[PDB]
Formats: sequence, C-alpha cells, structure tokens
Amino acid sequence: KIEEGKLVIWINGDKGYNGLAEVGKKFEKDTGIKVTVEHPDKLEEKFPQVAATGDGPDIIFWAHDRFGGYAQSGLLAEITPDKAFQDKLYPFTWDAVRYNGKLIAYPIAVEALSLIYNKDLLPNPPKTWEEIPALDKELKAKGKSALMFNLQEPYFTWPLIAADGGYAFKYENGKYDIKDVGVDNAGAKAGLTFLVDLIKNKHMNADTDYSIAEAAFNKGETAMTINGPWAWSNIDTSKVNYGVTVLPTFKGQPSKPFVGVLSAGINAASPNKELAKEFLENYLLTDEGLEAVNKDKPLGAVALKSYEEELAKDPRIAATMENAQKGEIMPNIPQMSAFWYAVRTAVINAASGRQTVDAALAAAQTNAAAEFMSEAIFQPTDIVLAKVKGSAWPAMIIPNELIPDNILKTKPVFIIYTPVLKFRKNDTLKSTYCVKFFCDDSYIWVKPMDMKILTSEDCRKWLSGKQRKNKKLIPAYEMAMRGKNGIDIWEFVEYG
Ligand SMILES: OC[C@H]1O[C@H](O[C@H]2[C@H](O)[C@@H](O)[C@@H](O)O[C@@H]2CO)[C@H](O)[C@@H](O)[C@@H]1O
Repeated sequence: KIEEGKLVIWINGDKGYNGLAEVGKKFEKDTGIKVTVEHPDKLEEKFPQVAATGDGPDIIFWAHDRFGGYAQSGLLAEITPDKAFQDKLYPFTWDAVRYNGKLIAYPIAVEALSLIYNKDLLPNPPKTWEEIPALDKELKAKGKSALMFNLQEPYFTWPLIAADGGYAFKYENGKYDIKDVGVDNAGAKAGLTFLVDLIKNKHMNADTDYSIAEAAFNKGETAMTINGPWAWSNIDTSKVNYGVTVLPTFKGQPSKPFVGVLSAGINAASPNKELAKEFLENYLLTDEGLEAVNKDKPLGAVALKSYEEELAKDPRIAATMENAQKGEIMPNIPQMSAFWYAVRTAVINAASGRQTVDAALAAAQTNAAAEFMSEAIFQPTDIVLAKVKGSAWPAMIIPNELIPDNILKTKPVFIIYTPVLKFRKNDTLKSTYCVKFFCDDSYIWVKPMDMKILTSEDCRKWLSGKQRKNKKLIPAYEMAMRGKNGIDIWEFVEYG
C-alpha cells in the first residue's frame, strides 16, 4: 500500500483529518503526488507492527510521548532542518521531539486538557474537585449532572491522580529515572480514591467514555466536561454557551495534565522521505496549512510562531496554556506506553469496582517498571526470508562493507565480526537492503516489507511439516537453520 511517489498519512480520529487532507489535496494539485490521509483505530498501537510491512504510513501523527519508543525501535527517520526552519518553531516543541540528541519528528501543536463548562448552567465553575459532589446533588435535582468526561483513557484522569503527588517517572538532573515510578504513592492513591468515590456516590458512571461525555455536554445534560482543544469545534456547532478554564484543584494543589505535542514522524522504512519533508515543511507547517487543519479541529497552541501569534489572543488558548504550565510536558521515553497501559488498566479496574484502588495502583506500579522491549531492527548478517516477486527464499542481509561493487551499482534510486573487520549497524529501518540467497548465491535489493526475520525454529517447523514436500527449498532452509554464527559471511560472499 505504501509505495514510491505517493504519501500515506495517519492521524488520530479526533483530529482535523479532513482539514489535513485538504492540505494533502493542495500538495497533490501542485506536485502530482497523491496524498492519502487515514485515521485507523488504535493507530499508535498498530504503527510499530506494520512500519516495516506494506501496510505502514509514510507519515504518522501522534503526541510526542509515543515517539521515543518508535525511535528506539528504529521506526522513525532523523529530521534535519536548518537553523532557519528551526527558528520558525518554539524551542520547547523541538525538545519534545528530541530523542538521544536527535530530532525524531516535526512538532505541530501543544495540547493540554482544560475544564470546559456550560456558562448557562454554571457561570461560576468550581475551583476545587471537592466542591463537585455537592454541586452534582444540586444539579441532579434539576435533571442534570455536574461533570462528565472520558473515564476509559488515563490521559483524562491523570491530572487528578497527579495533583497530590502522583507522577510517571522521577525527573532529576535532566533525566528520567525509570525505576522510580510514582504511580502508587500516597498522592496517586488519594486522587484515584477521590475519582472512585465520585463513581460510588453516583456523581459519575464508570463506563462513561469519550463520545458519551461529548454528546452529554454538547446537549446541555452536564455542567462540565474535561477535554482538549480538538473538541471545541463540535461545541461551537452545539451553541452551548461555553467557557474554557483552569482544571479544579485537589487537596489545594492544581490538577496536573500531561501536556502533549502533536508531532509528525517519518517512517524510517519509507521510500518517500524527501516528499514527506517537502509536504511537512513547505505545506503543512505554514500559516495556511495549519489554518486548514485548525478550522476543521482546533490544534491548540501551534508550534509555528507566526500562526501562533494570531491564535494566542483566544482566551481558550490562554486557558489551555495556563493548564499546560501547571502540568508536565510528557516524557518521550520508550517506557511511556508501558506506563500508559498500566495506568489505563488500574483506572478501569478501580472505577468499575473490580479491584481496590490500592491493589490496582500497586500492580500498575510494578507493570510500569517492566523492561522495555524494542522491536528488532534488520541488521547486516541477519538471516531472513526474502521475496523476489517473482516466492519467499532464505537469504542473508549483506553489510555495505561486503557488497560487491557491481551489485552496489544496482541499488534502488558496529557489529564486530573480526578484530579488523567491523560492520556499521543499522540505526533505523531502511527503504532497501542487499540480501544474498542461500544455496543460490544471487544478490537482490529488497524493501523491508518483503523480508521477514528467519529463526532456526522457523526453519525446523518448516522442515518438519507439509512444507517439506516442496523439495527445492530444503537445502536453503537447512543452511539457514544453522543461524548466523554457523556461517562465515565473508566466505559466503566471497565463494558462496
Ligand atoms: O490515555 C492514554 C493516552 O494519552 C495520550 O493520548 C491522548 C493524545 O495525546 C491526545 O492527542 C488526544 O487524542 O487524546 C489521547 C487520549 O485519548 C497519549 O498521547 C497516548 O500516548 C496515551 O496512550
């Protein structure tokens, strides 16, 4: 599906993807390059499993917190803007997408959750979470409720959990300590206990989700919701008379939203990196590109200084920014998805009554500390199943140092092997690889989507079943069942 000459773009379903697709059409009009914007379910979960397959996007949009994990797994291409372009965006938005000294994406916009409230039902929103049980009593008498927001995603409940001292990873001396997790300390427990009590006393329901909360507020059934800038569009349509303001305090301390930077990363496996850079820098990251997206669904405070000086007059933006300053910029470290999943499970189990607050958070604490497992990155000397198309044939990835010069010339448009002989590793996925087939000795250039890692257990399973009835592939599989240790790759290149 991904192929040279075209762009496939993924962005989340709550973002202004029709607006983004209008920028895509402008790009297609001027350049002839087709742009397809998609918004699949669970895209932040899917990207790592399909980035190296034919089903990956060239460009992925998400909050920066997922991008450290992607980069550690080699899925993101390094971004290389000159000083002039960097000067166009705020420094702190670049740092959000800096990973191990490298720029790993283009920042787009800054997102924080705010308290949104119906100015008709409630001209004086509570400054404190504590006021809300009594406020809901009063509103229940009038056929309404005080507050509804998405309880299925920890993003929305984290500000309350963090208010009295909950945190993700301890930050000191400019680095995150991954073994110091603040998920089950007395503060986090206090905040999640408050949430569960709101449920128990019937002021909120445990299965309220994004669209339930959205419909409810937009129809005037609830005085308040908690949401981001992307949601202001549908409230405008509603003609609910609404304000956007600072989240309530908990035990006198501000709610502390995790702040996100919507960012666009480029798939390291993509053959369209230069096109992707042209689209992002020259079409999206301009006043008119960003405006088209923002008029579909508000971006928040954009990273682009020129367009932001316009947007910054909006009091809804100022409120976002105030909440952002009371919260934390999310870490981009690879441990973040394990943290999010751990806390997601904890909140859903506690709110539903399926587990206590103490036991839910204690399990989340240990889970959030699990060692991060990066996706493997195709390396030279790796043993693969390679498709000439052409049927899949066992082969070895050849390092550039060993590639016969004639074969180099046909290339598409350190691992220490020996004290003197070292192979530069692949830092990321590549758009093309030079492999050499076993018991065949021919070379080919392949895309990653046409390679699959081949283990020895893979070989046996093949050499044990009905697949062995295909005789021509037996010596191939049985050379590769040896593993890369059992093959002198210098010999294999030199003499077959
Ligand atoms: O709830 C966990 C989730 O939080 C954040 O996801 C946000 C995203 O940043 C926003 O742009 C918006 O779309 O809502 C999402 C939550 O529904 C993290 O970015 C994400 O990694 C995390 O899993």
